[PDB]
Amino acid sequence: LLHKRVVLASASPRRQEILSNAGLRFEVVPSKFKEKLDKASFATPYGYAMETAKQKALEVANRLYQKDLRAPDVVIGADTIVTVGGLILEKPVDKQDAYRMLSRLSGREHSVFTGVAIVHCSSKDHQLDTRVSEFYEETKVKFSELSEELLWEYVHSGEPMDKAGGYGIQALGGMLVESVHGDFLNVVGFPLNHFCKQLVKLYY
Repeated sequence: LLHKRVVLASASPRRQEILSNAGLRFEVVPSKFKEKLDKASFATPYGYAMETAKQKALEVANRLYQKDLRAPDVVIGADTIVTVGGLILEKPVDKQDAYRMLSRLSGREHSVFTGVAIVHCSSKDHQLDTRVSEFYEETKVKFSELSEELLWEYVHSGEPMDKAGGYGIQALGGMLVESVHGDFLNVVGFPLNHFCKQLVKLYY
C-alpha cells in the first residue's frame, strides 16, 4: 500500500489513530451511506457488520470517482457493533440510550465485532471496477457489575457517545470493563493484525 492512494471511509478518530500508528498513509473521506440495513436479514451479526462496511466503502469509492474521474486505489470501510444476548447494539442516540445499553451490558460478557471491507478500484470503460475483500474480527469483553451511581457517572462524562454499545476500554471505561478476550485494537475500532494478514493474502 506504500505508494498507493488509500482512502479511509471513516471519520472515527480512533480508527485513524490506529492506522496512522501502524504507519499507513491515507486520506479520510467519511461515507455518506446512511441507510442502515435490516439486522434480521443476516444470519450473523458479523455478516451485518461486513455488509455495512462494504456499503460505506463502495459509496465513497463511487462518489470519489464520479467527482474527479480518478479511481482511488484502495478504499477501507469498517463497522463496529456490540452483541449481547442476541441483540445488536450500535452507537447511543442520546444519554438515555447510553444508560439502557450499559445496564444491558452490566455484569455480562458481550462480543464486539468489527467488519472490514478492503475495496480495490480501477477505472475501465467509463466505469469504476471494484474488487471487495471482506473480513471481521470478534473480541469478547466482560463488564463488572455496575451500580446505578457508576452508570450515570460514566454516562455524564460523554464517553459513551461515539462508541458501539456506549463504552470504551481505554479511559474511564476502565471502571466498567473487567476483562477483554482477543484483539484489543478491534474493540478500540480497528482489527489491525487481521487487516495486515488480509493485505498479505491479497498481495501474496
